[PDB]
Amino acid sequence: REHWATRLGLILAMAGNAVGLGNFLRFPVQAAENGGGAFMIPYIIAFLLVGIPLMWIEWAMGRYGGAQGHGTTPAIFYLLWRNRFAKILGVFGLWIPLVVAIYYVYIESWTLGFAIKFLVGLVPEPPPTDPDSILRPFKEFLYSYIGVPKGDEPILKPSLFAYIVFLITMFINVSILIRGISKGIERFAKIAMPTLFILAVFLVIRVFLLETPNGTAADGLNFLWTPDFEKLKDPGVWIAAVGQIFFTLSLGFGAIITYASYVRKDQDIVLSGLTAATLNEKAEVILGGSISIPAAVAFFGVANAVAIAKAGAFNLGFITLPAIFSQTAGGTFLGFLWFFLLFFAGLTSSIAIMQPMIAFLEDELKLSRKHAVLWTAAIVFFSAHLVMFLNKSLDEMDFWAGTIGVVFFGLTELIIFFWIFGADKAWEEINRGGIIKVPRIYYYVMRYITPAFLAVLLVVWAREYIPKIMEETHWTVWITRFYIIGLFLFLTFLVFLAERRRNHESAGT
Amino acid sequence: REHWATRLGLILAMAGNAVGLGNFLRFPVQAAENGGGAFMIPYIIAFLLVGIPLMWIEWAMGRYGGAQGHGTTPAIFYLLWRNRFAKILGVFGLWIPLVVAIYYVYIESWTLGFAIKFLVGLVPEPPPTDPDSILRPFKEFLYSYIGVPKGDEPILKPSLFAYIVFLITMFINVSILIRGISKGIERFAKIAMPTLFILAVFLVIRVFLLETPNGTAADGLNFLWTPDFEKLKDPGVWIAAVGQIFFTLSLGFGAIITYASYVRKDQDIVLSGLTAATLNEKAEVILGGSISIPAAVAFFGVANAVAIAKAGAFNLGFITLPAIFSQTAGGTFLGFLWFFLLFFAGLTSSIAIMQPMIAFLEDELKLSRKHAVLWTAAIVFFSAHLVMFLNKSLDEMDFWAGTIGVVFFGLTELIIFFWIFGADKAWEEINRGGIIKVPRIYYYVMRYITPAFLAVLLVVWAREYIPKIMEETHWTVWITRFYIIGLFLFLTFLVFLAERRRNHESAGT
Ligand SMILES: CCCCCCCCO[C@@H]1O[C@H](CO)[C@@H](O)[C@H](O)[C@H]1O
Ligand SMILES: CCCCCCCCO[C@@H]1O[C@H](CO)[C@@H](O)[C@H](O)[C@H]1O
Ligand SMILES: CCCCCCCCO[C@@H]1O[C@H](CO)[C@@H](O)[C@H](O)[C@H]1O
Ligand SMILES: CCCCCCCCO[C@@H]1O[C@H](CO)[C@@H](O)[C@H](O)[C@H]1O
Ligand SMILES: CCCCCCCCO[C@@H]1O[C@H](CO)[C@@H](O)[C@H](O)[C@H]1O
Ligand SMILES: CCCCCCCCO[C@@H]1O[C@H](CO)[C@@H](O)[C@H](O)[C@H]1O
Ligand SMILES: CCCCCCCCO[C@@H]1O[C@H](CO)[C@@H](O)[C@H](O)[C@H]1O
Ligand SMILES: CCCCCCCCO[C@@H]1O[C@H](CO)[C@@H](O)[C@H](O)[C@H]1O
Ligand SMILES: CCCCCCCCO[C@@H]1O[C@H](CO)[C@@H](O)[C@H](O)[C@H]1O
Ligand SMILES: CCCCCCCCO[C@@H]1O[C@H](CO)[C@@H](O)[C@H](O)[C@H]1O
Ligand SMILES: CCCCCCCCO[C@@H]1O[C@H](CO)[C@@H](O)[C@H](O)[C@H]1O
Ligand SMILES: CCCCCCCCO[C@@H]1O[C@H](CO)[C@@H](O)[C@H](O)[C@H]1O
Ligand code: NA
Ligand code: NA
Ligand code: NA
Ligand code: NA
Repeated sequence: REHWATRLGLILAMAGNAVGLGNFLRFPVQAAENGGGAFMIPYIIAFLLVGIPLMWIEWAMGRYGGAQGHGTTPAIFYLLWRNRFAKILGVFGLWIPLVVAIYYVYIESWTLGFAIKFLVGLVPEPPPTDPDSILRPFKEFLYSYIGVPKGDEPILKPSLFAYIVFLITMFINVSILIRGISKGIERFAKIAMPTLFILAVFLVIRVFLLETPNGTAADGLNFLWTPDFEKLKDPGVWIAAVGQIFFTLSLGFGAIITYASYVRKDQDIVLSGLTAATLNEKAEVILGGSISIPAAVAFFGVANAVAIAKAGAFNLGFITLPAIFSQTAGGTFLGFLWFFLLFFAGLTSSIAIMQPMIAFLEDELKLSRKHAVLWTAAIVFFSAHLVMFLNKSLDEMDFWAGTIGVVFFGLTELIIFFWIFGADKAWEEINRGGIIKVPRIYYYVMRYITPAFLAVLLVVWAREYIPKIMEETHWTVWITRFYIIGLFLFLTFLVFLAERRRNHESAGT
Repeated sequence: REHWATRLGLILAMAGNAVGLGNFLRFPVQAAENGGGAFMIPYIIAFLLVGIPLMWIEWAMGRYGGAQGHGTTPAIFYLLWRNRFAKILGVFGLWIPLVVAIYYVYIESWTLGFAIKFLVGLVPEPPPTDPDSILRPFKEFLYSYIGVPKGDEPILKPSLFAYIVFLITMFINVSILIRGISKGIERFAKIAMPTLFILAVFLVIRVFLLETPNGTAADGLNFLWTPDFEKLKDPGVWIAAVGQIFFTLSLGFGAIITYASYVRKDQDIVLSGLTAATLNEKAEVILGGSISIPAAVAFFGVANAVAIAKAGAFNLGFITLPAIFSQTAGGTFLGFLWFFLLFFAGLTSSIAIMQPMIAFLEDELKLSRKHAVLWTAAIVFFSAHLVMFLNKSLDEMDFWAGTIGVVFFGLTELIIFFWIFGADKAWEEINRGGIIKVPRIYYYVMRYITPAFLAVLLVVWAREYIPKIMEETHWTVWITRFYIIGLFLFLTFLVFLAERRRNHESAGT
C-alpha cells in the first residue's frame, strides 16, 4: 500500500485537504450572516467539542483500516462492526465526497477562469462613486460566466470559456491524482501550501491598508472579534457554527479517513492530526477572516457588508472583493492574486475529496491507479453537467451532502468507532504510537459529549429548519435529488460487487 | 448454461417476446396515421427485406454466443470482432432494452391498473349521443390515473393507485424472471400465449358485430387493407413502417439475441425463427389490426378515426376503445378483457427486454440469478420514476432507444456479423442445424440489400426529420437525455469491470 513519504508532507497534504474554499469563501459569509463576533463563540466551542475529537477519530479509523489494506468507510465500518448494515452506512463515505466534488470542482474552475481573465486584464471597467455603478459590472461579469437565468426557466448557460476552464481544471486534478499519494498529492502539497500561505498573508496586508469615508479594515476585525452573548441562545447560530466546523475541517467527508489510511501503522496521528486541524483554523480565522470582511466593511461599513454577505454565497468573493480591488492601483492584479489563492486552496481540497472514490476502486475492486483515477474523473465530469446547467442544483447538492450529510456521517462514525467497536479499544487505537497522548478529558467528550451535542443539533435541525425548506422549493430540486439518490444506489451496487469479488477470490485461495 | 426445455416452449417464449403492446397499441396508430392501406405495402416489404433476415441473424448470433457462455452483445460482438470498439458498440445491446424497459413496464402497469378498475366496475359513467360527453369521462379517467399536467409545469402526478400497481407489476415480472428460462419464462409463455390468442380472437369477434349510423367494422378493415400507391413515394411512410417492424419483432433490442443464447448449439433456428416472426405478424395484422381501428371507424367513421389516432399514442387504446365499449351491453367487462389482453401481451414482452441485463450480470459479472434479477429490477424501478413524474420523458426514451436506437443497432449487428465476421461464415452459422435452409436469395439480401436499405433510411431520417425535432423541444428533454446518457456510461463501466474480472480470473488459471 502507498504511504506518505515524510511527516511534513503528510501534514501539508492533510492541511491542504482542510484549507480550501471553505476558509476563504464559506467562513466569511457564515460569520458575517451570524453577527460576526456572535458566531465566533459557538465556533470556538464547536472546534473544541467536535472538530478536534472527530479529527482524531477519523485519523485513527483511517490508519486502522489502511493497515489492513482498506481506506474507505464501506470496508472500514465493516472491520469495526461486522454487520451488513455497516457496509451500507459506509456508502455515505463515498457518496458524500463524490457529491461534494461534483459541485466543488466546478466552483474551483471558476476561480481558475477568473484568475486567467484578471491576469490578462479581460475584466469589467467600472465608471470612475455610485456603489451600484461599480458593483454592477462585476455582477454582470460573474453572471455571464456561469450563465445566470435571464428569463423564468431555471436553466443556466455557462460561457464557452467557463466550460473549457472546467475541463482544464479536471485535467489538472487528474494530473496530480494519477501520480498517487507520495509523488502526486504529497509533492504538490509541499509546493501549494507555502504558496497559499504567502499569497494569503500578502492579501491580508493589502486589505489592512484600506481606508474610506465609510471605515477601515480595523472596523472589520472588531466586528468579527467582538462577542455578542445575547446570540448564544439562538440555535441557528450553533447550527451554522457546527456546520462550518465540519465543512472546513473536511470532517464527515470520508476524506480525512482515506488520507490517514496511507499513514504507517505505527506512525503518530495525535500530534499530526492536531497540527493539521490547528493549521486550518489559523488559515480560516486569521487569513480567511481578515480578507473579505475587513475589505467589505472598510468600503461599505458593517451594515452594508452584512447585507452583501446575506445576498448570496458567492457575492462577496466573486463580485464584491474584486469590485473593491478595482478601486485601487494595481487592483486588477490583486484580483488575480485573490483568485489564484482560491484556486490553489480549492485544488488541494478537490484532490482530497476525490481520493476516497479512487481508493475504493483500487482497494475493493482492484483497479489500477490509472483506471481508478480516470473513471472517478469521468463520473465527476459527467455529473457536473447537472450543476453547470440546472439553476440551484449546486445548492441542493451542497445541502444534502455538504451540510446535512457530513453532520449525520460524523455522528455515525463516532457511534461505530466509540460505541460499537468499543470506547476503550478506540481510545487505545487513537493513542497508539502517539508522540503525545490525547488529554484524558477528551475520552469523556468523545464518548458522551460529542455524540449528544450532534444528536441534539440534528434533532433541532430536522424539526425547526428543514420542514420549511423541504416543502417550499421549486419542483426542479427533485431532478437533483433523483440523480444523487441514483448515485447512492450506484455506489451501493459497487460495494455489492466488491463483496462478491472478495468471496470468489477467497474461495479460490 | 440454461436451455429451453421444449421446442414449443422456445417458440412460444420467442413469440411472447415479440407479441406485445407494439401489436395492439403501436401498430393501429402507426397504420392509421399513415393512410392505413398506404402503410401496409411498405410494411410488408420491410418485413421481407428487414424483419425476416435480421430475425435469423439475431437468432444465429445468440445461439453462437450461448455456446460459449455469452448471451449479450458486449461479449458476442467481441467474439465476432476482436476489437475494443466491438465491446463498446455492444453496450447498446444492454442500454436499448434497459431504456425501453424503463417506460415499457410502466405502460404495462397501466393496463393492469385499468384491468383491475374495469373488472370491479370503478369506471366513468358516460351520459346516456354527444361524442365528447362520452369520450371526456374516459379521457379524464386516464389523465387522473397518470396525472397529466393541469398547469404549465411539465410535471406528472400519478395517482396512488397507479404507483402501487407499478410496484405490483414489477413484482410480477420479478416472480417470473427469478425462476429462470425454463421454469420461469418458458413455463409462463405456455400459459400466456394461448390465453392471449383466445382473448384477442374473442375481441375481434365482438368488434366485428359493431354497426352504427357512421359505419361498420367492415369499413375499418377496408381502410386498412386498401392500397394507396401514391404514398409509396413518401419517405415518412417508409420510416414509419420500418420503425414498426423493428419494434414489433423486438429487433435491435438485444432481446432476441439473449433468448436465442439459450438455444442448444445444434438446435434449429431457421424454422423456429421464421415461425416466431410469422406468429407475431399474424397477431399484429390480423388481431391487432382488427380490434382498435375497426371499432373506431365503425363508431366515428374513417376521417374521425384517423384524427383520433393522430391525437396521441394512447388515445385509441386507453380512451377511445373503452369509451366505445361502454356503449354496449357488457361493455365494462369487454374493457376488462381488452386491458387484461394488453397486460399479458406486455408482460411476456417486458420479461424478454429485462433478460439481457440479467444475462449480462450472470454471464459476465457472475452474479447468481437471484441477485441479477433483483438488481435489474431495482435499476428499472428507480429509473422509472423519471417516466412517472416528468412529462414527455417517456416520449424521449421511446425516441432514442425505441425508435432510432433499434434501427441503428440493427444495422450495426448486421455489419459486424455479415461483413466483419464474414458473410460466408455467418451464412454457414445461420443454416447450421436448420430443419430447413434459408432461401439462397436471402444471402444477397442480408449482405447487400438490408444494410443498404437501412443506411439510406437512417440518412434520410437524420437530415430531414430530426433536425426539426432536435431543436424545437422543451428544455426538460435534456433531463432525460442526461439520465440515459448516464445509464450508457454506467453500463460501459460494468463492461470494463467484466473484462478486468476475466483477466484476473484467467491469470489465476
Ligand atoms: C461527454 C458528456 C457531454 C454532455 C453534453 C455537454 C454539452 C455541452 O455543450 C456545450 O456547452 C457549453 C457551455 O454552455 C457551450 O459554450 C458549447 O457551445 C456547447 O457545445
Ligand atoms: C486557458 C484556456 C483558454 C481558452 C479560451 C477559450 C476562448 C473561447 O473562445 C471564444 O468564445 C466566445 C464565446 O463563444 C466567442 O465569442 C469568441 O469569439 C471565441 O474566441
Ligand atoms: C466551498 C464552496 C462553498 C459554496 C457554498 C454553496 C452554498 C449553497 O449555495 C448557496 O446557498 C445560499 C442559501 O441557500 C444562497 O443564498 C446562495 O445564493 C447560494 O449560492
Ligand atoms: C444536465 C446536463 C444538461 C446538458 C445539456 C447541454 C445542452 C447543450 O448546451 C446548449 O446547446 C443549445 C444549442 O446549441 C444552446 O442554444 C444553449 O444555449 C446551450 O446551453
Ligand atoms: C472541553 C475540552 C477541553 C480540552 C482542553 C484540555 C486541556 C488539557 O488539560 C490537561 O490534560 C492533561 C492530560 O490529561 C492533564 O494531566 C492536565 O492536568 C490537564 O490540565
Ligand atoms: C424529473 C422531474 C421530477 C419532478 C417531480 C416533481 C414532484 C412534485 O413536486 C412538487 O411540485 C409542486 C409544484 O411545482 C411544488 O410546489 C412542491 O414544492 C414540489 O415538492
Ligand atoms: C425507492 C425510490 C423512492 C423514490 C421516491 C418516490 C416518491 C414517490 O412518492 C409517492 O408518489 C405517489 C404517486 O404520485 C403518491 O401517490 C404517494 O403519496 C407518494 O408518497
Ligand atoms: C390490487 C392492489 C390495489 C391497491 C389499491 C390501492 C388504493 C389506494 O388507496 C386509496 O387512494 C386514494 C388516493 O390517494 C384515496 O383517496 C383513497 O381513500 C384510498 O383508499
Ligand atoms: C409499446 C408502447 C408504445 C408506446 C408508444 C410511445 C410513443 C412515444 O410517446 C408518444 O409520442 C407521440 C409523438 O411524439 C405523441 O403524439 C404521443 O402523445 C406520445 O404518447
Ligand atoms: C424523477 C423522480 C422524481 C420523484 C419525485 C417524487 C416526489 C414525491 O411526490 C410528490 O410529493 C409531494 C408532497 O407530498 C406532493 O405534493 C406531490 O403531488 C407528489 O407528486
Ligand atoms: C426479397 C425476398 C424474397 C424472399 C422469397 C423467397 C422465396 C424462396 O424462393 C425459392 O427458394 C429456393 C431455395 O433457394 C429455390 O430453390 C426456389 O427455386 C425459389 O423459388
Ligand atoms: C437538468 C436540466 C438541464 C437543462 C439544460 C438546458 C440547456 C438549454 O436547452 C435549450 O433551452 C432553450 C430554452 O428553453 C430551448 O428553446 C432549446 O430548444 C433547448 O435545447
Ligand atoms: Na477548511
Ligand atoms: Na485545499
Ligand atoms: Na410485436
Ligand atoms: Na409479449
